[PDB]
Amino acid sequence: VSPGVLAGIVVGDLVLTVLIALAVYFLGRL
Amino acid sequence: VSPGVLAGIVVGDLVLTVLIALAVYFLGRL
Amino acid sequence: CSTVSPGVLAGIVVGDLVLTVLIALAVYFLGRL
Ligand SMILES: CCCCCCCC/C=C/CCCCCCCC(=O)OC[C@H](O)CO
Ligand SMILES: CCCCCCCC/C=C/CCCCCCCC(=O)OC[C@H](O)CO
Ligand SMILES: CCCCCCCC/C=C\CCCCCCCC(=O)OC[C@H](O)CO
Ligand SMILES: CCCCCCCC/C=C\CCCCCCCC(=O)OC[C@H](O)CO
Ligand SMILES: [K+]
Repeated sequence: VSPGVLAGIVVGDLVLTVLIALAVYFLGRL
Repeated sequence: VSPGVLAGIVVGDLVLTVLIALAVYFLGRL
Repeated sequence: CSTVSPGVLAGIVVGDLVLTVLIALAVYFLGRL
């Protein structure tokens, strides 16, 4: 796999992890 | 890391990410 | 071919999981203030 893909994966991971953490949190606020 | 291996890591990690968030909030409201 | 070391890969995955815990904790702690 290419470093270009991996750059997307790593940064994507950071972003999605924050979004998931916050989505799950506010789901629990319903 | 092959594309197949990377794909398994992406999927497994995101499932686990959702559950970890869920678990932290669950424990936190006990 | 740039073969990645299994030790590094294992380390980074665990690293991600620990960071994930930390992110969830941060949300939790700041959320309840
Ligand atoms: C679909 C439900 C998945 C729930 C599983 C929880 C695993 C949690 C581990 C995550 C770290 C990343 C490793 C993920 C490894 C699991 C998936 C897998 O083995 O992938 C096979 C891949 O196609 C060839 O490596
Ligand atoms: C094959 C691999 C299978 C993958 C599975 C590995 C799961 C590992 C544990 C994750 C912590 C999640 C614990 C679940 C927390 C329970 C919270 C709960 O039941 O309450 C629901 C909610 O909080 C009320 O709306
Ligand atoms: C992605 C999960 C982040 C884990 C955070 C754990 C705590 C910090 C320790 C190490 C972070 C650095 C390791 C991850 C970034 C290094 C690998 C990398 O940069 O991959 C890019 C590659 O060059 C292709 O573009
Ligand atoms: C919207 C896009 C969403 C994308 C979702 C991504 C989720 C990836 C899952 C776990 C992060 C761990 C990634 C581990 C693979 C990269 C680290 C790696 O193998 O790098 C070792 C190398 O030696 C250093 O450059
Ligand atoms: K993650």
